Amino acid sequence: DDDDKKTNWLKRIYRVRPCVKCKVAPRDWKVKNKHLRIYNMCKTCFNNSIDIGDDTYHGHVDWLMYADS
Ligand SMILES: Nc1ncnc2c1ncn2[C@@H]1O[C@H](COP(=O)(O)OP(=O)(O)OP(=O)(O)O)[C@@H](O)[C@H]1O
Ligand SMILES: [Zn+2]
Repeated sequence: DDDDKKTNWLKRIYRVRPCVKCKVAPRDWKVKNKHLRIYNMCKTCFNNSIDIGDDTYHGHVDWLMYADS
């Protein structure tokens, strides 16, 4: 089932690339219509980035959660 290919890829993508800042914790994310938004940092590092005043690692990558556009 092609939807399963997409799901399995998104599981892998989420697992293998942790937070860009601490490089250990998984990333924060949200689901937004038919898309998965994976933010660049875990919540801990994101909250801290606000406290320290660094926007460098702010950002996200959106992913279609299904196989067919
Ligand atoms: N965990 C995270 N890692 C990296 N960037 C993040 C994370 N959470 C939020 N951001 C991004 O940091 C920026 C500042 O976030 P904030 O929530 O203060 O503003 P916002 O405009 O309400 O965010 P958004 O545009 O997502 O609604 C936004 O571009 C937001 O997408
Ligand atoms: Zn982190």
